[PDB]
Amino acid sequence: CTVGPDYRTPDTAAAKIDATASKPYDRSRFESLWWKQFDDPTLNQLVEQSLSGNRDLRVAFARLRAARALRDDVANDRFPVVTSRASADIGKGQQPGVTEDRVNSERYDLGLDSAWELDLFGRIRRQLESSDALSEAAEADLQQLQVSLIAELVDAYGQLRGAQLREKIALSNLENQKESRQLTEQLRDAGVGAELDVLRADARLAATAASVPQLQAEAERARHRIATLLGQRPEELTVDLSPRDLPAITKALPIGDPGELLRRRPDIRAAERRLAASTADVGVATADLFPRVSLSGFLGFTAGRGSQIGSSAARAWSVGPSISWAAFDLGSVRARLRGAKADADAALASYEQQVLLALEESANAFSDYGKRQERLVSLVRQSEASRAAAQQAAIRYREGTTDFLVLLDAEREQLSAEDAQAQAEVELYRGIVAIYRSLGGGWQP
Amino acid sequence: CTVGPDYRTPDTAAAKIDATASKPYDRSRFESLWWKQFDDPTLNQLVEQSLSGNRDLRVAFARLRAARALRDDVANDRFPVVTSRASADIGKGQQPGVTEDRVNSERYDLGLDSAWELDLFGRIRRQLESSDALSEAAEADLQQLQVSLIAELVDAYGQLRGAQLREKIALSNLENQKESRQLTEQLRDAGVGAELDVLRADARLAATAASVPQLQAEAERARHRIATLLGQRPEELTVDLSPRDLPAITKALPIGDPGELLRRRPDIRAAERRLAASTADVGVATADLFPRVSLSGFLGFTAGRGSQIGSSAARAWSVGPSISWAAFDLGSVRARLRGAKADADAALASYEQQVLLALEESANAFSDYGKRQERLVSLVRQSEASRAAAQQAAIRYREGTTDFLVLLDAEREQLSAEDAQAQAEVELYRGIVAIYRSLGGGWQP
Amino acid sequence: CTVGPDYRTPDTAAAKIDATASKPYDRSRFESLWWKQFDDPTLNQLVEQSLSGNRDLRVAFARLRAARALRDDVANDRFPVVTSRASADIGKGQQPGVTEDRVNSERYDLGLDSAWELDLFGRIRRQLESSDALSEAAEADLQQLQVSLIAELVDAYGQLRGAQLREKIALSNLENQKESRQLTEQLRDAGVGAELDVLRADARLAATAASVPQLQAEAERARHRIATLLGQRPEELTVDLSPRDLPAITKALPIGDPGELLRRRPDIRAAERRLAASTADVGVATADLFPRVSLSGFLGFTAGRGSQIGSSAARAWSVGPSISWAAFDLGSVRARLRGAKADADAALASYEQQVLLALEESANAFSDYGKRQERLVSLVRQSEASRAAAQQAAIRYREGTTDFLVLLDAEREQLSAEDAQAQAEVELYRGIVAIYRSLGGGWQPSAHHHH
Ligand SMILES: CCCCCCCCO[C@@H]1O[C@H](CO)[C@@H](O)[C@H](O)[C@H]1O
Ligand SMILES: CCCCCCCCO[C@@H]1O[C@H](CO)[C@@H](O)[C@H](O)[C@H]1O
Ligand SMILES: CCCCCCCCO[C@@H]1O[C@H](CO)[C@@H](O)[C@H](O)[C@H]1O
Ligand SMILES: [Cl-]
Ligand code: NA
Repeated sequence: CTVGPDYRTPDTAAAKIDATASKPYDRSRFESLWWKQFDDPTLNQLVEQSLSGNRDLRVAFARLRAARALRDDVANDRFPVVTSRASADIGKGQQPGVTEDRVNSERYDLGLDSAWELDLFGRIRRQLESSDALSEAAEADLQQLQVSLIAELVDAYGQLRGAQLREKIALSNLENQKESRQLTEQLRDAGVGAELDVLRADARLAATAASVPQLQAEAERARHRIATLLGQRPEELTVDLSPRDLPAITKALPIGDPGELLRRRPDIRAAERRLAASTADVGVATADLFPRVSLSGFLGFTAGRGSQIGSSAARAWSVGPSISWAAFDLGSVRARLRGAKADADAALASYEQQVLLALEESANAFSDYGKRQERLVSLVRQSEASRAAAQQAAIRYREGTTDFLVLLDAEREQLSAEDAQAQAEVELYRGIVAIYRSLGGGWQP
Repeated sequence: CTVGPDYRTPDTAAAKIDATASKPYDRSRFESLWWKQFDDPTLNQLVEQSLSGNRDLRVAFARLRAARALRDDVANDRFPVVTSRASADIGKGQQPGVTEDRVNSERYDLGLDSAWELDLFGRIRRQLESSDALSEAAEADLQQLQVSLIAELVDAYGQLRGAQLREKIALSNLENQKESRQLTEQLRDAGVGAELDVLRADARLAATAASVPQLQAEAERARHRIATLLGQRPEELTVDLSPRDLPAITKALPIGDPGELLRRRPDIRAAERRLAASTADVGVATADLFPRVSLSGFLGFTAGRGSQIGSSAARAWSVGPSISWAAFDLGSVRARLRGAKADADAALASYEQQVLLALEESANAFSDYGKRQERLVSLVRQSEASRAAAQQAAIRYREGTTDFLVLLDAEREQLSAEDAQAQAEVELYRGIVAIYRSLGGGWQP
Repeated sequence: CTVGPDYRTPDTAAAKIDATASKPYDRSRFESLWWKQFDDPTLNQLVEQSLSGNRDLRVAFARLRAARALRDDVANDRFPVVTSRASADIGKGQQPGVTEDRVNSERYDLGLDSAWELDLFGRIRRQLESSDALSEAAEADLQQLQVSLIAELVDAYGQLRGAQLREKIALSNLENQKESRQLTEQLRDAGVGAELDVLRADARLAATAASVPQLQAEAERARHRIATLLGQRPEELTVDLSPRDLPAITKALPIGDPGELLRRRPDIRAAERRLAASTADVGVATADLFPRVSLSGFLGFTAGRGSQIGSSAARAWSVGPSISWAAFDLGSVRARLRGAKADADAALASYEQQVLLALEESANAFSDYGKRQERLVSLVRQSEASRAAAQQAAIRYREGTTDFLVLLDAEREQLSAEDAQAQAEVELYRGIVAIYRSLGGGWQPSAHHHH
């Protein structure tokens, strides 16, 4: 008898994402070490350091150890608990029933105490089933944290490279705008120009120069996130983060069969294990509806005179079988069973919410990424056309055939176009991170 | 007797919102089913389905069931607790007081055990007062969750419509700009234009084209959000969410008396019930300064020989009145009572914080909504003037009385004004959501 | 004897912020009342009201009271627990090993019951040590809340002044825009202008006018945050928030020595205290490897007849010494010890995480502050050049020597540059707030002899 419900994993349908039978994706294989596809040795080294150094990941390993330990304690309860004891009871007073004289009472005991719950309705088995499930939930929390940390770290490296790239674009445009300002001064100083042109050229220059330390500020915050993610102090970063291009993936993304994502994601597995544990805890409570059968025991020495402890004349053994049942207090037991039942329903609903959220995340990740590819195509044209316009406009302002606002406006748009394209490239990179995060890549899978 | 403080609900003054005596608002009625004023049957359907499907709401129902179960367990402690038992003590050794010969010894017992706490100072009455209040707190948490879920979902629908409206504005402006690009080519080719016009028109068209998939991406995210809020997978959502106009409310908003808002909001009642519970708990702890009167009992059979259990010559009864009092351990009792007073002071301050947060949310929503109405008036005027500007610039550019930049800039401003007016209409719809969430609209009794 | 590990504070190296040996910072002093340097008596009153009224600070202080009361209860376990009792056992049945007759049975007891765990391996001393350290983690949680709340309140005052500043600038740019609209109309009606000029000037006015109620909305939301942070209802604010300038500190920033920052941060002390409690808890579990020794007792009266209770004839006493040891259940004691040790690893690891997060907030605050100063320099220039361009473009438009677009564009850049400058001024103010928050400003570390 192991009473209560026997847990079965819910019959959860595979994820279905149609968007993935398309050019951008390769369903034939899944890459577990998904970040290496960027081909960036600096990134690969950040990730390896993270996995040895991160303090959140280290808390999660410790919690996994703690959970195993809880389990190990509970598993002993299937066996008699045999402890040691030496005690005495000594006093003087009446002894009602026997005498109204005040007489000396002495008693000495030395030996083994035994306590055993016979697990006839599986109360104890259910407890262990529960702790086993909680131990596996802790393993899966640890794996999720790994998935989460790697995505966060790869993502922050993206933001660093982005700030760097945008800084480079700001300073490149700042030189075009300085050339323009210098031309407005030259034409003004040769008597064929205007202060108005110079003032507008100064203002635009100053706007562009203002963007530079803001972008450097962002890059620094990203260096500092990266250091914390690595388990390192900000000034102690080992890995060199001097600018390099934003990484890129050429090939179609190896995403495997999107219908395996719910099986691969550890957060799903962790919530499924919590549901398993909770379901076993209904069994624990269900056992209290039935009688409890216990078996106490003593083996050693009992004596009225302390001097005899240890001798054959004081040998003693005792056995204490006991059956308890709640009887008229079954109402209380039923209340606790309803408690355990409500908690298992909370756990199932919570499991289902995790599934739903996981499907929401992957549906977003794939929807975003398709759309971000399309957007980038339009941004690349915008940048090419902008540049060509700003070049033509600079020529014509020099030659006297267009007003300064034509060159100013064309310069503003070139900056705006180039910067927007960079941001869109960063988004694509981060969209890749989001896809692999939502698929549960990076724990070993 | 019932020791400790008698709980009284704090005398919290009514919310006062002076800005509600304006024209935007109707204080003569409150609509509970506040979203139905949008007259959007698709919205109505979404809300009804989320009330049966949402999984966070299912979790809260189950938490309520858990709390009622704790309360039911406590309620039985008012009465003698009567369990059943069959035990035996079997052994061989000395029997101190009686003999030093190692003898066989047997005791059998079978019957009913009684444990009764007389509760003369109302310790148990107070325990039940606390558990009852907490069941009510769990019921209020459930209702605050409905309020928050319905606001979240109405708001997401708004965002979905917003992105659909903005995609529509972007595509409409994309056509105007495509007509402009074709005009620059045509005039260039006919010999009265310039490559510099065409390049610039190419860049702006691409910029507008680029916005379209970003808007579409956002529409897809809001759709996936709605699906999870309904308790559905993204691909199972059957509700037809193809574009419709952003809903609007043309009559003054029925907001009722804003002095009722603190009584309506379930968050406030949940924090009030937690306060009532912690106050009962002070009662529990205060009761331990006084003696505890109890009464134990046995009714059944007691025998020296297993043979006799069940027979008349083994009938036994037993009664154990007991009075205990902490005496020199009152330091420990006083320490717990201080603990309980501190907890009740936390719960009081936390209730006041919730009140002040509710008034803040409420003050923001009204202040926001008034300003978003005024702001929209100016944006409507901006959009009108801009369309007329763009219209005229296009006539003037075709005719040869203005330069391409004038037309380019007027089209930029048209898009920018139109898009901004759209975002402001979306803000207004969300302003209405914020108002009703802040008044505690939309929960079931 | 006290068993298990003896806690030593980690040897945590000092923070090193190279960037702070610079002209913007004065490392010779630290002001713990860091907001007073803005020399803004309105702000100073907000802060004092907040400290009297804020409800979250009351919650945290009440949690600290409860933690100390818990610690006081655990402290009593080092001594005999002596309770009092009056009782009886009355019945009818057999009495095994005595008679098989159903006899009447009566018994009365009255006196003191005593229970004592003799704390020979320090189980109870370690419990008290854990519970004291958790007390301390609660004083420090409260102190970290106060640092956070002060920073949040000062930051919100800044946003409020920001929003008032930007509304002033929008309104001022609106007046220039209206003068320009008037001119497009005159030039039109005098046969030397264009309807297209009037139309674009109207679109621009409406755009600028649109921004005003949004800035007012922002300012209202800041007033309302301020009120909740003071423990006040939104319409009952006691401090007048009518527009004033965003405060400034011209003096170089008194930041002390950056290698003192980890000692000044209460969030660090809290996490360190939880690590100390958790290490004590290893001790608690270690003590269960060893025997437990107890002494029970009774002193009072025992009798078979009720009337005799209280008299000499019925005096009574007993003593009940005891020693147990887990023996064959040692594997359980060991599982719990492995568990306690795992929890201590977890705590050391959170303590270190908190240190790293504290160094990241500090690095970011100093980094941002420096960059924000540089940026403001360029934005001040933008504003100066834009204002002058717009003045000139107006002269030129009036002359018949530009399309209106030259003026319209110069007026947008003037508003856009001034507004950006005001935003950057707000961001510098908020950067100051982020520096002080990261350094653990806003509480008194020297109080209570530190510990
Ligand atoms: C009237 C005299 C009776 C004589 C009885 C002798 C009791 C011996 O006494 C016992 O001796 C043992 C070693 O032999 C010890 O281990 C015991 O602890 C001790 O109490
Ligand atoms: C077991 C014998 C019964 C002893 C009962 C003594 C009754 C105690 O009496 C109570 O003691 C408290 C002292 O802290 C006070 O707060 C109460 O006001 C007082 O009435
Ligand atoms: C660990 C021993 C606990 C001592 C109780 C101290 C009670 C008050 O604690 C004080 O609260 C203030 C805010 O209310 C903080 O500014 C102080 O730094 C803090 O010590
Ligand atoms: Cl982190
Ligand atoms: Na009960």
